[PDB]
Amino acid sequence: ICVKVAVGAPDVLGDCPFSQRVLLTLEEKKLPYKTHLINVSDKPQWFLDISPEGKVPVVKLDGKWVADSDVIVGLLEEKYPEPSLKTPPEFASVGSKIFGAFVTFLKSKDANDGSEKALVDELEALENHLKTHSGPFVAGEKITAVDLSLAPKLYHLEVALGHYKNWSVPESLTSVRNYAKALFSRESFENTKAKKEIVVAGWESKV
Ligand SMILES: N[C@@H](CCC(=O)N[C@@H](CS)C(=O)NCC(=O)O)C(=O)O
Repeated sequence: ICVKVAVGAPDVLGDCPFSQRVLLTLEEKKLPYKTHLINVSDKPQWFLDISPEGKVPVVKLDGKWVADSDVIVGLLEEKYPEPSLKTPPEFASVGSKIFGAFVTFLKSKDANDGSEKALVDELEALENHLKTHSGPFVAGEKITAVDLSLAPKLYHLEVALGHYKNWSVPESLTSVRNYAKALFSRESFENTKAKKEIVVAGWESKV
C-alpha cells in the first residue's frame, strides 16, 4: 500500500502547513507514501477536477482523489485506525485561531493595529490548556490529530515571525515552548518539515 500525495512545489507555492499535517499523519501511522509536486500556481482544470478549490494537499486513496486536510486525516484515521490519532471532540478547537492570528500579525505594517496582541491572546489560551491538562500533547500522553494540525502552524509562526519581524514567542509561555519542542523533535516532523529558507520564501509576497 502506497498513498499518493499532491503538494505544492516549494518554488511556486512555498511550504504549506496543511500539507505537512497530512504528511505527519502518514508518518505517525507508518503509512508509505509518494509525494507528487504540483508545479502550477494557476489552476489548470485537471487540478480543479481533483481539488475543487484548487488547493493543496490532495490525496489519492482507494483510487480517488480527496482534497482538504481536515477530510484527508479523518479518512486516513477511518482507513488506518492503529495507531489511533483521534482527538477527543472536546479538544478539537484547541489552538484553532492561532494560525489566522499569526497571518494577520505577519501581514501587518501597523504595529498599532492590535494584531500582535491578538496573537498573544491565542497563544495564552493554548498555554492555559497545556498548563492545566496532562501532557506532553493537547489530549494527553499520546499525540493526536490536533497536535499534527498545530505543529506546522507553530513552525511557520516561529520561523516566519522570527525572520520578518525578529519576533519570538514570549518567554513566559513556557508550556507552549515545550509543546513546540516536543512536536518539532519528533521523527515524523523532522522528516516532513521544510527548510527555514523555504518557509521564509513562501511568505515573502504576503509581508
Ligand atoms: N482548508 C484547506 C486549506 C488548504 C490550503 O489553503 N492550501 C494552500 C497552501 S498553504 C493552497 O493550496 N493555496 C492555493 C492558492 O489558492 O494559491 C486544507 O486544510 O487543506
